[PDB]
Amino acid sequence: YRFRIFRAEKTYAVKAGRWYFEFEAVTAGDMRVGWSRPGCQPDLELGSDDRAFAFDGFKAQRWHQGNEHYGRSWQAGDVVGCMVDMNEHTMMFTLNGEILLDDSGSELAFKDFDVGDGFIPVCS
Repeated sequence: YRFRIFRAEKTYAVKAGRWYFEFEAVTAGDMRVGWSRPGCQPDLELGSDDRAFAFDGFKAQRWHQGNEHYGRSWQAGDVVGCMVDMNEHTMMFTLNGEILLDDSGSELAFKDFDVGDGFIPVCS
């Protein structure tokens, strides 16, 4: 028979040189990391405006006004290095020492952005 945003002090903004910092994540959930301007919203999407340039590995996408598939995803217990060069306006991301690649075969993530008043590290 409801994401949380974290950043540094606005006075620590940079306008020249090469600046690099690390972001470790023991998990692989919703996490974005990048560089914002000292006017970015603490409640808006990290990067969805002209005030931040980020990267989200949960979908392997660089984050700007829109999303573009960039790099690869991470896993539990990984690190990512952010580098920003202001003399040439270039941002780069390295997942565990491996430089991320875009679809056009270029290691560069963002290019040709105005310095404005500075770039501060930011995570979400």
